[PDB]
Amino acid sequence: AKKVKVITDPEVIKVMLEDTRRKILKLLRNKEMTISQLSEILGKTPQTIYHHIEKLKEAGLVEVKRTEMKGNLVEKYYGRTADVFYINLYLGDEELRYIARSRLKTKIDIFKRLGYQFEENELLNIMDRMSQKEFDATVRISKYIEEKEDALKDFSNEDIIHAIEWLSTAELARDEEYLELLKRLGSILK
Amino acid sequence: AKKVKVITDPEVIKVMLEDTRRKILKLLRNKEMTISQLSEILGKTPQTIYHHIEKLKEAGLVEVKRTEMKGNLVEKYYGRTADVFYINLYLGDEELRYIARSRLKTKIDIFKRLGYQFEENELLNIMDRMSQKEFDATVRISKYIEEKEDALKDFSNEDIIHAIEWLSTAELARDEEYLELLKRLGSILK
Repeated sequence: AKKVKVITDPEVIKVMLEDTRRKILKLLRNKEMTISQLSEILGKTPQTIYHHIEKLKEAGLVEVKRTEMKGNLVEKYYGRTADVFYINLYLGDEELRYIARSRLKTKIDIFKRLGYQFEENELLNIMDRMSQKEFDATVRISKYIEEKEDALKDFSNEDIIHAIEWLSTAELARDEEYLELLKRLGSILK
Repeated sequence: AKKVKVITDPEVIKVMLEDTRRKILKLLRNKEMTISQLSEILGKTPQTIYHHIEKLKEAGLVEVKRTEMKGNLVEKYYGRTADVFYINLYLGDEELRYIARSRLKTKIDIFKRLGYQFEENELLNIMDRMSQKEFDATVRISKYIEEKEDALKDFSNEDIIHAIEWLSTAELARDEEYLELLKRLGSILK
């Protein structure tokens, strides 16, 4: 509904991954803002934010909540289509899988940079499987949350988010493959 | 240093837990802002933000980065003392333990509200132990990160944050008590 929204459309997911777009979405949680306000906060130019917002709008991630004649300029106030978004990078989309792997590899550079030694090929595989299991479990429970929103109107989105993590964690805990993957990680990363 | 800062002082931790203070800190990551700017974004009154900032300033969490004569009002620009803060609710401080338990109980109400049935006393204990282990592992690795900041200047704080999670997870994975706690959760929450 409006509190939580699960996204499985590879095209919108791809659009919301962009760095600035992310920051915009994070920002819009505070309240609906205009292209100017976002600009001032993000240290980004108005024209650039305009394009990002346009993209997010076209992706159904944001919408115009109201317009206002701010002096000599009529501006639109944008607000998120949902309080919290949940995505699954493991929806079978080839490009999404490689983005996930691109992200997991960045952290591996960090490990080696920090002095951790290991066989990067094995680690990436173990991280990718664990991450796939985690995304699938989180989508699974966030969907059930999404349909039970009326029963949670009395809770902050932060508490709801953290609750999903626990419920999701309890899920992974019933997955022996996951447990095995978790133990290998403990052996590989030291 | 400036990228990461681990906080073990119960008094500052207590100060940064306040809801609005949290939002302020989250906001200040984008850039240094004045009491007015925060106010407009947070939908909170200027005097109230003033008190929050004062508290955060007194807690060493924020500092004045520069002042500016904005028309008829001289304002201060506040910025975080560190890009990312890490806390440990399990530093032996009695009141902190109960705050942690207050938070874990909120999520249990959410579970029951969502239809999950279980013995709340056991769950709270299992969540608290798992959470204690997790906080201790994260503080442990974030400290090592804190001293190796020079080697990470080329990475975003987001990647660094996610890296700590993985390194921290690999840690918990070597803890058999944790593994057992993790499996009980899988049995308790369904």
